[PDB]
Amino acid sequence: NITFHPGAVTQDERDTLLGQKGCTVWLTGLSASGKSTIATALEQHLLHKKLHAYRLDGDNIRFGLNKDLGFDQASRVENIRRIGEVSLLFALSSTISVTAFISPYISDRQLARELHEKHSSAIPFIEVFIDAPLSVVEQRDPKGLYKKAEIKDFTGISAPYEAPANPEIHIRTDEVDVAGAVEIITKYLADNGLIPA
Amino acid sequence: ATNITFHPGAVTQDERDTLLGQKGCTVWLTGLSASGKSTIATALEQHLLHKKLHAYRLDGDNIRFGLNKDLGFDQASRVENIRRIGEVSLLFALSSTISVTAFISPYISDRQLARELHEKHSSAIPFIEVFIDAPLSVVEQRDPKGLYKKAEIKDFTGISAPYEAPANPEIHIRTDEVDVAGAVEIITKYLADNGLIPA
Ligand SMILES: Nc1ncnc2c1ncn2[C@@H]1O[C@H](COP(=O)(O)OP(=O)(O)O)[C@@H](O)[C@H]1O
Ligand SMILES: Nc1ncnc2c1ncn2[C@@H]1O[C@H](COP(=O)(O)OP(=O)(O)O)[C@@H](O)[C@H]1O
Repeated sequence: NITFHPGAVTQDERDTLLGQKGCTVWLTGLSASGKSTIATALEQHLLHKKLHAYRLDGDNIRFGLNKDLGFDQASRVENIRRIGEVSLLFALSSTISVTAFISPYISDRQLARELHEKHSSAIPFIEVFIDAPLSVVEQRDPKGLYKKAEIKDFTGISAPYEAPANPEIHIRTDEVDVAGAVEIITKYLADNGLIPA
Repeated sequence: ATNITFHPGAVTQDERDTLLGQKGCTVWLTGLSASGKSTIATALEQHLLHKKLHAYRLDGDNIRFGLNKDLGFDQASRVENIRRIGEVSLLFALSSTISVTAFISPYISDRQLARELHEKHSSAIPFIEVFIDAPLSVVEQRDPKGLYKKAEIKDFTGISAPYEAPANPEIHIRTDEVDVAGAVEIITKYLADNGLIPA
């Protein structure tokens, strides 16, 4: 009982068979703003809804796929480029891809977006501004990164963060808790047809 | 009214596999040009999707001009091409997806490095190496893109560069003896026999 047409499955075929549409949920924000805390909680929530969702962050990218990359300007650009391509591949597989990198530069995030929006069939790219004040992330500072200021070119302290002008989702994590941030993102996905009811 | 639950930290591998009713793995196809990797990969992916299983094909169409567009054709580029593909296929397996790679991957050391990414991973991930084995005579008869006839093309695997055949892979399929549906049946049966998809 094995059936297939010649060639590759189309995107509509895959989406229909798996009962799910792929997209990229692109988190951006300062260190300690809550990207990682929100991404792992959102991923679990979606998995409880029987949805394929997968988090991309430093833990599974930096020392594997991108282990060849340094911290010079060219390396940083290439790091985001490759994360953009990988996130697109996950979306093409009918998975909700959640990226949790500071991604400070407008141009880098824009090129990741264009890979999705210019894809032969356009793939949703949902930019989520995880927005916490500098005073809040310095008070949080769960790794001591802000106190070191012994660390150079640090986003928001000694390097620039380029805030998105008008992202698809804007979440102020000093006024919404983790569950509320997960609720906001999931409701956006549901209201835009990307996950079932 | 909401309905949200989660524990601190990341989902564990067993939690993810259980919630999704599926275990992730890499099905690594290797073989000569025109041996049937892409033909089998697209049929297999369709078959698994029909079983409501996440499966995803990695090949030249979605890798070469995207993630790996920076790479050329020198030996160093070639090694790096397979290296990255090994990492990406691992990420898909970690997502509880059946990742199917369809690259010639002619060198034993490159396939071995990809394999060790899976087998030495903190939680070990199955790496299923499938020798798509067709004689030089058959693939020269097939030559669906004229690649073997060009000989015009340099350092071509099986003609002017080596193919290092797997010694004893998890699956060995002679595509001059089995049709595409039978090749899909063998791989799918192996997946079920090893608990990676429901029976
Ligand atoms: N609403 C919220 N969302 C996310 N994190 C929060 C929130 N409120 C407080 N925090 C705390 O802020 C810190 C954010 O750390 P982390 O998720 O590692 O941020 P990032 O990945 O952006 O560097 C965590 O200690 C978290 O517990
Ligand atoms: N039993 C078989 N398995 C796979 N392909 C076959 C088989 N018999 C004939 N073919 C043909 O051989 C060619 C294989 O092409 P392709 O899948 O592109 O090989 P590769 O991906 O290894 O370069 C296709 O034309 C396909 O129709």
